[PDB]
Amino acid sequence: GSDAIEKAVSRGQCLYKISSYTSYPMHDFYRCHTCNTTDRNAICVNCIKKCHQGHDVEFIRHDRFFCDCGAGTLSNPCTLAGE
Ligand SMILES: [Zn+2]
Ligand SMILES: [Zn+2]
Ligand SMILES: [Zn+2]
Repeated sequence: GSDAIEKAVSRGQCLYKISSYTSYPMHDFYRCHTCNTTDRNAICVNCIKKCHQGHDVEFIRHDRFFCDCGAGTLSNPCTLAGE
């Protein structure tokens, strides 16, 4: 496919800013067990490194997802969405 997702990741931004909740772009996604209000959350790599620094996190797989951190559905607010 195109490099558009990889480029967005390289810019350091959250992938929700290009996926919203209506598309499922393909990239690496992670899970945060510390912020588990939603049970099987999927979090983009920039959010896991910044919004979940020091949290209990795991890489899950490279597959289609939209970022639950940027969507605003986790216990904590996304630090890549406007602070
Ligand atoms: Zn994100
Ligand atoms: Zn977390
Ligand atoms: Zn985030």
